[PDB]
Amino acid sequence: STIKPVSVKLDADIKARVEHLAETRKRSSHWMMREAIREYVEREEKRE
Amino acid sequence: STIKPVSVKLDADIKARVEHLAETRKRSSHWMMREAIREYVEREEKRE
Repeated sequence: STIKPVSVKLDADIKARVEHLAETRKRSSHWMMREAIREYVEREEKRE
Repeated sequence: STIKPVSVKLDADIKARVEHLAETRKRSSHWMMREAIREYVEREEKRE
């Protein structure tokens, strides 16, 4: 399967807090946004 | 500047389920990705 790059407009406050958590959990800020989106659809689709 | 456009590499499977969920609730797929990320930091920051 291929990958689709989507542009997400984030405010500077949320974007900075996402980058801080990745350094403290040795993750990458790009990986956590994917996991944030992935868990969002999984939770909300099982409620439909 | 408090507006930063970030590119998130999403696979076609997650990219389609986010847009489908967005069509069924009339909020844009872009709005849910910002809310998906926002809830991730808020939940994970209270775990630190």
